Amino acid sequence: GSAMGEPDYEVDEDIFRKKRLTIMDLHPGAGKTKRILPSIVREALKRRLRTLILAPTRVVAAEMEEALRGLPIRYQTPAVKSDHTGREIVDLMCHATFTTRLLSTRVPNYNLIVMDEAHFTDPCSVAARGYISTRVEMGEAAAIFMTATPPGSIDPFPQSNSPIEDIEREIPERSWNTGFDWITDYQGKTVWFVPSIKAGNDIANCLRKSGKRVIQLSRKTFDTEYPKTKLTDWDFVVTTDISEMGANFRAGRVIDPRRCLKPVILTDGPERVILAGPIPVTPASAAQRRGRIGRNPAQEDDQYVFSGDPLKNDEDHAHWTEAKMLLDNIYTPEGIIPTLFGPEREKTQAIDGEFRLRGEQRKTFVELMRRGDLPVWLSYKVASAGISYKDREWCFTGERNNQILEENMEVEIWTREGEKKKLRPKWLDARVYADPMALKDFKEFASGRK
RNA sequence: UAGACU
Repeated sequence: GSAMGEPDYEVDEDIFRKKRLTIMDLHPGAGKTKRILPSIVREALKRRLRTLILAPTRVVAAEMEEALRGLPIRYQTPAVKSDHTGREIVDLMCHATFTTRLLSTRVPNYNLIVMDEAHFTDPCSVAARGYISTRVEMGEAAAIFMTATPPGSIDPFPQSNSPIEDIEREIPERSWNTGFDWITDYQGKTVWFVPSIKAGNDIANCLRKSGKRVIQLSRKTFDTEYPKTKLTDWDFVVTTDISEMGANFRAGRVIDPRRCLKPVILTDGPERVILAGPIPVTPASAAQRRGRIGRNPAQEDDQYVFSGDPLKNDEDHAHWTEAKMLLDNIYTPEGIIPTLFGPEREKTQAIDGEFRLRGEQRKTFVELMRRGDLPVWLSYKVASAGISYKDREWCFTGERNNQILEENMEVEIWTREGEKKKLRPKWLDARVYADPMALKDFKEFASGRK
């Protein structure tokens, strides 16, 4: 047994057996990260097991470090810097980090793999679960999957440590002069989920000129701003869903529009990726966002203010295909190509081994993602055409309609050899051109400068 | 979009 604070002294030996996948479905706030994880790790070390701990985001990574402080753990994430004598037997990294490692060889032969937030719909995370479950099935490892919302979750309002008041109200997606007093009149601390940084900035600036102390959180502001949510006093946290999971704010209210943009592979005509939306989030995401509050048993009157219903069907989301794209090029030390984790199979109808790439194309694929910063789909389309990483011709030889326009003007690229060409890529992926910043990156790619 | 890494 254990008290609420400390981790349990007793750990089930069942979970360490090779060929065993433990699924830990426990409601948000049940101490899964802060209690259960240290228990496993402690028992991992005494058992002397080569151990992998996986966190979806730097936010979760950081909440893990607090709970594991003082244990001989190797942190391979910019979120945590700590002293390490390279003889550790426990590694901790992010889901996407592990996957890209798998694609780039040779990875420690882990006896034990702990995947926290094992519902994460990120194509790399899905791909990781395929590898992990395949390692378990070969009797090469034991694994634990931890998540409050395991695949098949439908309940947007799970149980909490404290009563939650669920309120449906219209929520502004931009600035507002009037009409939304309840936002600013509320005396406590608010966590507000936003689908984008630009939207986040608009709302943040809006709240500031109302006298409110606002910290903005996103992939770009994490390092300097996250510690501020912990040790400092503030009124609002405006956040992208970098904070969707694991985050521990001392908050009283979540504001959740439950909307976001979604990459979708279109197969009506020539195949391409658009950014569909804004569309409702899945029940799992909503439950995670609501799960940020009602965590404190001492504090009984927390609130979750939301707009609209979730949408479970995300089968048109590109991540199911992209995961298969990644997984089809991941191999086990024995030579087996992994199969998707059970509950996530047949999310799209892809042939067995349809995305396998041979020799040099695989190299290029990986390089297009890691060096090129290109989405999985685009990276795959280019690589599988037999184009090498540095050959940017495909950025200019697309059909007439693939002409990229910015500010209603045809985008011109000045190449590394002084040539002027129109940005007209053979494959369209709205992720490299929709946001102005993303387009600049892609302009640099087309230039020959990435 | 969002995340992850160098």
